[PDB]
Amino acid sequence: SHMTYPTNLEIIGGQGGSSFSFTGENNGASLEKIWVWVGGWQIKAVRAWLSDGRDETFGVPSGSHQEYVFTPGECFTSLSLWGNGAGTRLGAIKFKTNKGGEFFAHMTSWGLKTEYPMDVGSGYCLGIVGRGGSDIDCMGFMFLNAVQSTVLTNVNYPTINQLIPKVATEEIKSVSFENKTSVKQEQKVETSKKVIKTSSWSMTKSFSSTFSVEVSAGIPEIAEVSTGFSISFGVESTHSLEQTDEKNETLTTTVEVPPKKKVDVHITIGRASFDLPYTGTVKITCKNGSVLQYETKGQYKGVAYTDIKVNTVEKDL
Amino acid sequence: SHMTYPTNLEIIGGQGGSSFSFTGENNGASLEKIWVWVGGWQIKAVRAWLSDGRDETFGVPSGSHQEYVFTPGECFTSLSLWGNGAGTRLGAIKFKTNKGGEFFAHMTSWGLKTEYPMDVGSGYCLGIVGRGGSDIDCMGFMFLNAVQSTVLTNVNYPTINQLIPKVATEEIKSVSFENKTSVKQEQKVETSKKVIKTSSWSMTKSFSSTFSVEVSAGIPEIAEVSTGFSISFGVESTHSLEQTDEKNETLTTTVEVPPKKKVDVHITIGRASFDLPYTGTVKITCKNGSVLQYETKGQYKGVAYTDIKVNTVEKDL
Ligand SMILES: OC[C@H]1O[C@H](O[C@H]2[C@@H](O)[C@H](O)[C@@H](CO)O[C@@H]2O)[C@@H](O)[C@@H](O)[C@@H]1O
Ligand SMILES: OC[C@H]1O[C@H](O[C@H]2[C@@H](O)[C@H](O)[C@@H](CO)O[C@@H]2O)[C@@H](O)[C@@H](O)[C@@H]1O
Ligand SMILES: [Cl-]
Ligand SMILES: [Cl-]
Repeated sequence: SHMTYPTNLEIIGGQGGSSFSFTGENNGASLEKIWVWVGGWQIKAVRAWLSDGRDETFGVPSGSHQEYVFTPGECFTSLSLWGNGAGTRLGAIKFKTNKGGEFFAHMTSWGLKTEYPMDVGSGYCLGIVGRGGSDIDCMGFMFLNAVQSTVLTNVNYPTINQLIPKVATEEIKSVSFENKTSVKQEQKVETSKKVIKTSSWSMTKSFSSTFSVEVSAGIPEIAEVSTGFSISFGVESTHSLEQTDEKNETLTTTVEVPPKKKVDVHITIGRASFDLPYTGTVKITCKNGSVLQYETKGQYKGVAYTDIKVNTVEKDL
Repeated sequence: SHMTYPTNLEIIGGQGGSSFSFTGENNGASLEKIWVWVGGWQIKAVRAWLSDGRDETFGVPSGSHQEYVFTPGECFTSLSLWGNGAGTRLGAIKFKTNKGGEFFAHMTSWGLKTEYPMDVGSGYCLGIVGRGGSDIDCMGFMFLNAVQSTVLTNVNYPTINQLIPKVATEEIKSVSFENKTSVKQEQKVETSKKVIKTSSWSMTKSFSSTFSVEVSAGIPEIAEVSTGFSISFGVESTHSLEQTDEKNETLTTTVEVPPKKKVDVHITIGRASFDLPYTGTVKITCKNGSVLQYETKGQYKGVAYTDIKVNTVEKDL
């Protein structure tokens, strides 16, 4: 049998110190900044920040540090690690990024020996894992493996049943008919109106800049019933994380004009702006068949419309 | 027995003066600005500007004018005209728009008699038609009737075969493998890369703000061939006027690593941004079955990508 994993991690160095694990495996967070302190025959310490705000130091800093700051969407293209030649510490880190950056931090006295080039997977670095004490005994960088799909699913809007939506009226057209005869009359009125419907689900920028996130979700919809407006949780379908859809809404109406009456026809549409929290599950499927999933929450913003409405008012003359 | 038309025009007033027709039915231009001069027993004159820059005056101005300036997307919601009550001149114009505006210009001495409320169709005003001399003898506002669909089709890119595409390399990943044994080795490498493809076809903003324009067109594509970068006119399909499609592009590669050899693998993708002219036909189908079409020209802008490329280099160590 053959085992695959959604992350790629190759740890280099010795067996001393105490284990550490500092990664976004739980929530999709990525490595956002790293400080590296070197010594004569080791990497001395590493401080790392993840995109979710976590910040931890391993080993004991001495001297000044080298820094690398990753921008959202910046991924590794390559990584090599060296031990210290004696098999007892990490000795050097070298990487390059898809934004043209390079970084090289190495011990200062002892010469570098065997280079270990790594497969960065997708290039999205989830953090670092190794062992430290006084120094960095060993370390590796964890990557998400190449991705087949990244999907936001199991979406809920937990406040949707409490929400009272503000629905603004857009006038489309009004016209007046006059029936001076003693028999009812029929008038056809055709209406068209462009509507622009939008949906967006917020996501940490690092993740959404690196991966094309598809959304499997119902969205909020708006309708006008007898008792007023009603919000509903629509049927689940596929969306992009930010989605806009234009269409020409149309309607054909037959207006009845009673004898000796004026009828005014008022044709309108209601526009609603949703701004409410959502929860869901991010499901990553790797090319190698493995999966990584985690729960998330953010803000849904949406613009939705009612059906075109026709109201008629009758008057004399 | 029954004729329908893509335009709706009801002329009110008398039979004197000379005929005029000032409308965008040739090119989809709309009424952008109107000045109206009134007199005691008539509308005296009207000056009109269409969205394509045309500007004409009908009748002979006297005194100050009233103005209405339409913004892109602003459509009529209602319109009423009055004669001067004697059947010899236009007497008043009243309209309301979908941005909440209202305008009422009327003769100043004689009182208004019969109101003629009009059906504004889609609300998109193409211009004015009537008869003028000293005064406005008669006039009507021409509207596009309610729309079923509006499509940009028959799209060509007249320069596409002359264009030399500027393709930027984006690095995805590099890794090295070593084979110290005297027997063949294989290494599987999987790659994923987010690509964001875009297409946009420029259009006069008054039209595209009012109508949901679908595009039935092929789009420029880019490929890597033996000599260099081959552009091509892709297969026809449906798009929106500004479109974005993101995807995780992926590839699995089996790398052969010979005995006593080092193989470096360099994985890239090419991104090109097209900027070139297009021609096509705007076809409007009204709800009543009629059609208005006209030829148009604009600028297409597109971002497109090559396939993921794998470059393999053999070293000896
Ligand atoms: O990270 C290196 C090393 O750090 C700690 O050991 C330190 C010290 O306490 C020891 O006396 C000496 C000798 O071995 O070395 C270090 O300075 C420990 O955490 C150790 O496990 C670790 O390898
Ligand atoms: O637009 C009104 C009227 O204008 C012109 O006629 C003017 C003038 O030339 C005539 O002498 C007098 C009297 O008949 O009326 C106007 O002042 C013409 O273009 C006419 O056809 C038009 O109705
Ligand atoms: Cl070593
Ligand atoms: Cl009249």
